Amino acid sequence: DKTVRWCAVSEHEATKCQSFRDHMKSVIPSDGPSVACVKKASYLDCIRAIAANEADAVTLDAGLVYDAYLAPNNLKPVVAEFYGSKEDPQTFYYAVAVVKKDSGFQMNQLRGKKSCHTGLGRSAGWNIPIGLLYCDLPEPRKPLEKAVANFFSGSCAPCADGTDFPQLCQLCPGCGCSTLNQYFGYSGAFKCLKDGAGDVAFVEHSTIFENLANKADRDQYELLCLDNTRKPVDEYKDCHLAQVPSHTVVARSMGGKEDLIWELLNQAQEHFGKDKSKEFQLFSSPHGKDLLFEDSAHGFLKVPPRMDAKMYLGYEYVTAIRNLREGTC
Ligand SMILES: [Fe+3]
Repeated sequence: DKTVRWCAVSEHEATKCQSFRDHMKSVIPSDGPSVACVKKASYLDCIRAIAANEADAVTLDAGLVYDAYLAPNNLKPVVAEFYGSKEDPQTFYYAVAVVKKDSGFQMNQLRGKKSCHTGLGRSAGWNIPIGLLYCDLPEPRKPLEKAVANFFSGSCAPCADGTDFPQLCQLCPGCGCSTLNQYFGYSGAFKCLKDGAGDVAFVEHSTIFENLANKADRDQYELLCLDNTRKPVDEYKDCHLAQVPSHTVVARSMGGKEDLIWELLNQAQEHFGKDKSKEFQLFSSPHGKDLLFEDSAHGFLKVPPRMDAKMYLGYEYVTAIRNLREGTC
């Protein structure tokens, strides 16, 4: 049974998935790799179904990949997204902070501002920015959600617990953890800024371009530099908050079909990659943005043999992620 069951987070992803399934079935030979679609309400449900052996694969932001290795799930990153170009594969991205032109604040002064995050635990939208302000938060810095809550004057942090920390969903009631929530994810976080619901969107250098196709309309937005200055949105190389490692497909440590997933995905990038088949597209969709994989991807690279989650993220990010709950100041 050479069939990879991919975990679709919710109605939109599911539809991309069912047509991912369908087009692969027709272009790929009878005995090649198959794909099946399992729908779940959230990545976190996808982590658990995979460990429970009801699915095989799901693409996660790096921040989440760490959550996924943590017991009792024990998932490994297995195939990485890459950006830039096929000719020049980029296995990382810039985390930035996007803002409107002429509007006061800088990095060192984000108290009482309204904020749009991609999601709780995700790299650019959460782990990086929150980690930068960890110690300036008001004590007690535990639990984190509470402390980020009081620190802004309203937020959207997808996947957070709306009933426990109600101010982290003030900008997106329910803190929906799927594209259903329009303020969820990178393009979701950015839409949240555009509509003036929030003062800053913590996203990735590609987001603004993925979401606004006019250099005219973009001159209206700026980035927050670390040295408490602002810069035009195409100058991210010089005004980013941190570099983080690319989203990876994660899979079971034991019996995980890691080899089968690579054969699926690497055949997928052949037929339905960037400007390949008019028909189906792996890194875009009519149904939405960043479904099953980031639109900003160009392809996949195999994660080097037996590199577990800790090894993938880097030593000082893993230390960062942890001390983003515990280490004093
Ligand atoms: Fe990310």
